[PDB]
Amino acid sequence: TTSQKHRDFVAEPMGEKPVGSLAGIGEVLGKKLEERGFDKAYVVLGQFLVLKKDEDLFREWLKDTCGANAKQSRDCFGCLREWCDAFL
DNA sequence: GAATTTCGCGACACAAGGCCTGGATGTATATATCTGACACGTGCCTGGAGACTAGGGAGTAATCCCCTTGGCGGTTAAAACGCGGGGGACA
Repeated sequence: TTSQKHRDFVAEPMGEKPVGSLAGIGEVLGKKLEERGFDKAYVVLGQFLVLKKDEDLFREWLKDTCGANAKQSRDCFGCLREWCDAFL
């Protein structure tokens, strides 16, 4: 149900992880996000938080920023929500 | 010492290179002619454009592992260098 990258991100605090470490964000989407500005994982975390942890809003924002499809956005949102529940 | 004579000198001659000049030739140019091949105009009709749908190809992440890179220590096989010379390039 969960990719290994998902668990690896969830287990420990993000600290200074690159945006490419998020579940559902690979090389291409990572590079697009870095161009768009969100060049650190905690930056995407903050963008998640500002949207009040909402699901649909965050998924639409991710699709509109880097162009990810349903699955990649869903994985990123799920990993971020679990990380918030585990450390926030 | 005088006269006759052989070697050299100057005038005549000849020969060769370089330059001055003109003609024959071909080349580029102005004028004039004209034709047939390029340019434009029209009918139509066949091919390109537009709207819509289904589905498969491709994009993108996740993951494994292999194989490419880098490093080390010896061990020589091969490269560098100099030197004499003779055969090959060049005129």
